[PDB]
Parts: sequence; C-alpha cells; structure tokens
Amino acid sequence: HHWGYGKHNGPEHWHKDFPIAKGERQSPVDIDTHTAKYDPSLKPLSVSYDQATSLRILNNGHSFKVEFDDSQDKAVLKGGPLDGTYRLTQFHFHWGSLDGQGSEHTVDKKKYAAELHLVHWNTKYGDAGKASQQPDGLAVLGIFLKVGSAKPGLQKVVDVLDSIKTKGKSADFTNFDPRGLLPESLDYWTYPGSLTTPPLNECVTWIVLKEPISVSSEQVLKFRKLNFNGEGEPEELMVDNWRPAQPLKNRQIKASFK
Ligand SMILES: NS(=O)(=O)c1ccc(C(=O)CSc2ncccn2)cc1Cl
Ligand SMILES: [Zn+2]
Repeated sequence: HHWGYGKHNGPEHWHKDFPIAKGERQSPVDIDTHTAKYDPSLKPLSVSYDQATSLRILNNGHSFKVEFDDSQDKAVLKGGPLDGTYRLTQFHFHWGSLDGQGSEHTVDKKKYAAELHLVHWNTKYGDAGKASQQPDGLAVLGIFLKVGSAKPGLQKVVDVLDSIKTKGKSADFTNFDPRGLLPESLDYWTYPGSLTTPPLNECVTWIVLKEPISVSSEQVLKFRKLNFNGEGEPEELMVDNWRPAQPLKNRQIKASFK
C-alpha cells in the first residue's frame, strides 16, 4: 500500500509514513502576491544550461522525469537567493485532469494547468542523496504552465510519452535542451520549503517564476494519456498528481521584483 494521489493513499495520508508532512517548512504553498516582500538584495537568478546532457526519461508511477548527467558541472543554477552552485539532476511535471487545476504552488489561490520542477542539488554536498539531508541541499526552479499556444521546446518530450505509458517504463532521451522550457522573465518568488512528494524532506530552496509558459491543449492531452498503473493492472490515467498548498507557518515569501 504505497503512496500516490488517490483517495486512500493521497496527500492527506502521507503523514503516516512521512510525519514530516506536518512539518514547519512544507511545500507547496499559496503565494499571496500582495504579502510577498520585494527584496532588493536578491540577485538575478543565473541559469546556465548550455552544456546540459539529458540521459533518459522514466514513468515512475507518480510523474514522468527526465534525468541528466550530473557527474560534472554542466547545467547549473546559482545566484538568486542561493549561496554556491546547484547541479540540475532531473525535471518532471505535475498536472491536472482539467486545465483549472494541476499546479502545486498557487498564486493568490489561482491554480495553473501544470507545474514544471527543475531539481538541482548543492554541489557542496557532493551528491543529490547527501544534499537531500541538508536544509540548503536542493533548489527547485518551478515554472507554471497555462494552456494556450504550444511550447515548441516541449514537443520532443510529449512525442516520446507514448513509449513510457505505464509505471516502470523508461527510454533513452538524449540531447534535450531544457532552455526551451523557460519563459522570457526570470523574475521569481522564493521561500524555504520541502519536496512536494514523499519523503517530503525539508531540504529545498524554492524559486518559483512569476511568468508562466504556455503549452497547447494537444501537449497537455499527451500528459493525461500516461498511466499511474503498471502494464496489466487496471488502467488509471496519470492526472491530478499534485499536492495541495500547505500551511505557510513561520515563513516569508520574498519577491525578486517590484
Ligand atoms: N516535486 S519536487 O519537490 O520537485 C521533488 C520530487 C521528488 C524528488 C525526489 O528526489 C524523490 S526520491 C528521494 N528524495 C529525497 C531523498 C531520497 N529520495 C525531489 C524533488 Cl525536489
Ligand atoms: Zn515536483
């Protein structure tokens, strides 16, 4: 009876296996735009993805993820609220059954159709597992998706999803450039938080971009054809794989803009 997004194993159940679910710095959160404080000391975010090396794409029964070669300084995040250099290790998405839900973070209670998470680890900790045990171990760049015009840079991802329909399928996935998933502006909100999936470790500096990307209905339709289940099990479409907003508690959200 493992964790998921259903009625009997979804977010309201996760605290039983992972008591940190009720912790002091859980994610996602609602970003109340009027309450976030503009911090003039925040630096521009530096996103250096020119030498990224994608390796593989995998349906793990919770999402799909593109994994990168993170064994050298390739695709790195720095600046912004961060101290030091963070290596990109994977990206994945969360999305809805309908376009009015799917994001994890919300902005003045607005839900987007999906959210992209680009997961990076602090190189001072040597590997992603070690980094996950530190309060400043990971940095996730979060990008909202709205439905409208297509994102051309996402098409290579959506076109291979039919090859990883069910849980446990993977494929080779080289030469994918994550720069094609970014909006024009790198203005952001930031706060200290957690993984949004089990094990829910409190190790993430969240950097959530203010500007969404647009993707087409046909692109998000292909996300919704994935399956949570393994092949041969009853078919349950992979939709609504998002954790709702959690209590902000004793945290401030800072804005890089305004
Ligand atoms: N949604 S999210 O918060 O961006 C997110 C989701 C899953 C993972 C994983 O690495 C899960 S496996 C794992 N995590 C920490 C320690 C041992 N294993 C990492 C992140 Cl940052
Ligand atoms: Zn995520």
